[PDB]
Amino acid sequence: YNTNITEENVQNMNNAGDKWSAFLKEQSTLAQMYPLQEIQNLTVKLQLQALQQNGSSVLSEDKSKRLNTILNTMSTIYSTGKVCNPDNPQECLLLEPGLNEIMANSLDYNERLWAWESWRSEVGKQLRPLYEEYVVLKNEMARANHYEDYGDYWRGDYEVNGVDGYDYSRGQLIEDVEHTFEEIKPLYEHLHAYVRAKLMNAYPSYISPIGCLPAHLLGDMWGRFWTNLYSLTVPFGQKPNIDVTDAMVDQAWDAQRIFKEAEKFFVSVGLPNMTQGFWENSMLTDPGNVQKAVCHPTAWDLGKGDFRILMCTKVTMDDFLTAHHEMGHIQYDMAYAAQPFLLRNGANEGFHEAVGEIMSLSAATPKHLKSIGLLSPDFQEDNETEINFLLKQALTIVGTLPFTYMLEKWRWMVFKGEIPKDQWMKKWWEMKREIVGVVEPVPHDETYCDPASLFHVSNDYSFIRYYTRTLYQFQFQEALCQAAKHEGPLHKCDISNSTEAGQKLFNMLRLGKSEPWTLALENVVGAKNMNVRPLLNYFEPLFTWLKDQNKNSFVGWSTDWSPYADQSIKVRISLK
Amino acid sequence: QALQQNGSSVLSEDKSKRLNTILNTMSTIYSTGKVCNPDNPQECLLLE
Ligand SMILES: *[C@@H]1O[C@H](CO)[C@@H](O[C@@H]2O[C@H](CO)[C@@H](O)[C@H](O)[C@H]2NC(C)=O)[C@H](O)[C@H]1NC(C)=O
Ligand SMILES: *[C@@H]1O[C@H](CO)[C@@H](O[C@@H]2O[C@H](CO)[C@@H](O)[C@H](O)[C@H]2NC(C)=O)[C@H](O)[C@H]1NC(C)=O
Ligand SMILES: *[C@@H]1O[C@H](CO)[C@@H](O[C@@H]2O[C@H](CO)[C@@H](O)[C@H](O)[C@H]2NC(C)=O)[C@H](O)[C@H]1NC(C)=O
Ligand SMILES: *[C@@H]1O[C@H](CO)[C@@H](O[C@@H]2O[C@H](CO)[C@@H](O)[C@H](O)[C@H]2NC(C)=O)[C@H](O)[C@H]1NC(C)=O
Ligand SMILES: *[C@@H]1O[C@H](CO)[C@@H](O)[C@H](O)[C@H]1NC(C)=O
Repeated sequence: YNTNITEENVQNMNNAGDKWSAFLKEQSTLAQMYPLQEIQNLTVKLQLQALQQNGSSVLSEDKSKRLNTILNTMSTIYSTGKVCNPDNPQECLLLEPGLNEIMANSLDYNERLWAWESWRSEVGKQLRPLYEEYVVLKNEMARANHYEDYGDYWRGDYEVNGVDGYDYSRGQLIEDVEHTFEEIKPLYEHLHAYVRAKLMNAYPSYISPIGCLPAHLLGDMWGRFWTNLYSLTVPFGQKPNIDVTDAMVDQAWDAQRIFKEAEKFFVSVGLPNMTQGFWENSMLTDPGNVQKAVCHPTAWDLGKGDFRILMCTKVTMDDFLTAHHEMGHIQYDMAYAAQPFLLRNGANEGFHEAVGEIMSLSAATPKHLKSIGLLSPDFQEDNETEINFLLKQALTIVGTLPFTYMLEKWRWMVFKGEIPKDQWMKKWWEMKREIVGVVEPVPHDETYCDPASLFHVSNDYSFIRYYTRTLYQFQFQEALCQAAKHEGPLHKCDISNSTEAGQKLFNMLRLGKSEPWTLALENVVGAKNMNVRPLLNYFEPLFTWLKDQNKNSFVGWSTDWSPYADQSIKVRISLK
Repeated sequence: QALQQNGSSVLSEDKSKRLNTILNTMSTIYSTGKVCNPDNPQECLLLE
């Protein structure tokens, strides 16, 4: 279907998916009569547990169809929402095209404010009752499955039991998250202060030097990433960053050389060759013909000895990095190729994405570019280029940590009933002021529903995977080239001509889900929990640079200023 | 007589462009107006 869009392909989807789901349900019902606390062999007990879930079928039929209808309605309203200019209501814009481009390119305060306010006011108002009832349905469903709430069901992903002291209680996750965020707060404070100081020049008379930042100036709809502010926060614009886009042009690099170069890099690292069958039954480059196919990169796990990658080639570095990312996914896929079907997966949700990130990062270093030959040896990069690159990386990495933590904390606290239904939005914004340090431009009462505007929230998805993986990557960094005796800066780490790092990686790759992720961490990193020290060590030079640059500044913020307090009027009424 | 009509050009140039813009606006808004059901405000219907 991805290769060929036909109605026959769509009905083949429907039939195959229905058959697979029916087979899974019938197998679960047949195996449910096997008791659990009798098999001491863990590698089969894990399969029994992974096949034992009764899912939403415990819930009533009418309630089940109502829930499915509500989910479909939420997805449809998110996908087809539209707002537009009051001045000329005859032209209207969706969210994915234009509006995202507007918020990622526009420099007008009024335009950004209007778009940010209008999208929420015209989507969240519709979405509010649906979520208010969906949370109740999910809570009932979770309680029907011996869980405290749906948040407990989500947290059960990391839960490990009966492995003689390596167990991890579900409640322990919260403690780890808060302890990690405590050490992250000081660096985020400095970064936020520097960003506010830099934005003071772009939007004068709109930002208080000690207040929080207005929400509609973050470069994104919600602020999940701060990359779009790079042009407005460049430390040294006189010298450009590391760009080699003309290097492949000079050598006339077609859209085939990328994969061969990736294979050569893998061979130099120590990993074996690649399957010719994979080269044949794959989609290295988009045909470009009249047949539509999605250009979104994705690795496939067909099994049986064949894999493939779907991504539209192009002569640019990002394509090289994405190829490395997907190739890492594919390597991890063959890593558990000799495992049962129940074990043909990663240790948890944050394992597949952690491998591709480190793989791309190892090849993204300028040292690798110099070694390849594209970057001539005589050319050199000073400290300012490194600072610019580190700031660019930080604007993507650090920015999402407080946002992700705050979102997950809000969802967890709302799923356990600790927040009264009539006191959701207020509490939400309070966290935004005190965790993230962002203040809304206009007050929002309880009729709105702001987090429901995000795709992950309105589609029943867990957001914690973006947090822990972000840590694991950097932790993997300490396990990646420190064993490979790398002595230079951590941002210059590379593992070419290092077979020990490859062996250490393979030792955990060739495990699948057969062993707990804690066991893999102890096997490679040597710990039994996620650590934040590697991340702090990675950004030490930029941390020192910020500390030097923040002497004439006020690190931190006060959660009382607002862009509307200067023109507001207070009222006081005493009826009695 | 059929060729003698001085036409609407006798008006001032700014007034002429204002009239032309307004007529075009009327035509466009009539051609592209749309209303739809509050029950499902995601699908909306034209006139023709
Ligand atoms: C748990 O049971 C499985 C299922 O038999 C065992 O896995 C097999 O082990 C035998 C030898 O004991 C091998 O010949 C098979 O290749 C293994 N694969 C299968 C069939 O799953 C496993 O050994 C048992 N756990 C123990 C006893 O350590
Ligand atoms: C989910 O699976 C469990 C398996 O135990 C089912 O619970 C059993 O329900 C049957 C009757 O349906 C009883 O005879 C057993 O005593 C129950 N065992 C218990 C309490 O664990 C449960 O009904 C299943 N739900 C559905 C509809 O799939
Ligand atoms: C780091 O970047 C700065 C950019 O100027 C340079 O270091 C400073 O350079 C100016 C003029 O040369 C002088 O103040 C000093 O040589 C440096 N300032 C210090 C040490 O405080 C240099 O290009 C790079 N390397 C170092 C060690 O600063
Ligand atoms: C270690 O591995 C690298 C990875 O490429 C190899 O570098 C080769 O040899 C020289 C540089 O040393 C280059 O001109 C070749 O193009 C590289 N090709 C090969 C054979 O991979 C080499 O094996 C070692 N060199 C180092 C230390 O980088
Ligand atoms: C397989 O790898 C070996 C060792 O790097 C190499 O000599 C050989 O040319 C490779 N063959 C393929 C299929 O690339």
